[PDB]
Amino acid sequence: AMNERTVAELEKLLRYIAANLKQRGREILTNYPITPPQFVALQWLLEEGDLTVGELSNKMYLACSTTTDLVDRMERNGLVARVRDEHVVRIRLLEKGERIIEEVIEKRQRDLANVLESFSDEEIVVFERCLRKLHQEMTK
Amino acid sequence: AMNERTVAELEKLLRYIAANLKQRGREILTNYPITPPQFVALQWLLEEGDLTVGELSNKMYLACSTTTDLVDRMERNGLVARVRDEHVVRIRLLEKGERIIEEVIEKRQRDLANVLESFSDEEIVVFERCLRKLHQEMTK
Ligand code: NA
Ligand code: NA
Repeated sequence: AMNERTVAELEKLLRYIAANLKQRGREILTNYPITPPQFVALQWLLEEGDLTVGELSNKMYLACSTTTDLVDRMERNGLVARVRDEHVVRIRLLEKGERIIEEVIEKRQRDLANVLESFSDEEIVVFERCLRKLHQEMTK
Repeated sequence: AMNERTVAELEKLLRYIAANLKQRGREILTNYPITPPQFVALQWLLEEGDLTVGELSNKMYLACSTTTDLVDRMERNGLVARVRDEHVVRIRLLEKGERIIEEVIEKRQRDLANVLESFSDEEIVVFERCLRKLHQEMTK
């Protein structure tokens, strides 16, 4: 009962929006000593706390081998440490890693504030409402 | 004059929406003999027509060397051909390439129609309006 002309428009929009956001993200990260998958990894640790490599890889949709090499690079560069339970080894965001990602996120926020400056108060509030519903339906 | 709590929410939403869309895209492409950057390349050719490697690489935000290796793989697998002017060499979508991407896009559309089935007629129309404004402000 869904309208295919509209769904086709929406699919294209979402795709070109995500492609543009990806590139803005890239451009922003040129001024930071991390790579895009390190950004993703670090942001997961910031948002979730200590994660095992298994937990991290499930969040990033990577194989364990891939996630371990990534964690290894970040640990080598002092962005994260490996920490075993006192009671299992988890990855913990170090201060150096946290400082960088907080800075990247703030720059991402400023960048978006510039894109959004032509939305009115009402369009921003509706827009957020739409995204919140989209995100919720997409994550089950 | 922008509200930082809201902009922070919106930045996070857009990021987690794009991360979820990327993975849906990945899952869909597991049933197709192309890779994610071949999807992007092919979709640009479908949407724009014949492109030089320079034009294609500017669209994908890649270096020329990277784009040439990609075009080389796709040409080898019969997805695209190189075609010089009669009057400069352009990449042209072959029928084999077009058939595949049209199929991936249709599956992307069906997937989205499922995510959107709980939006009402009115929320879909507003939602599209928001995305259209977002996309337009993001592309200047
Ligand atoms: Na960088
Ligand atoms: Na594939």
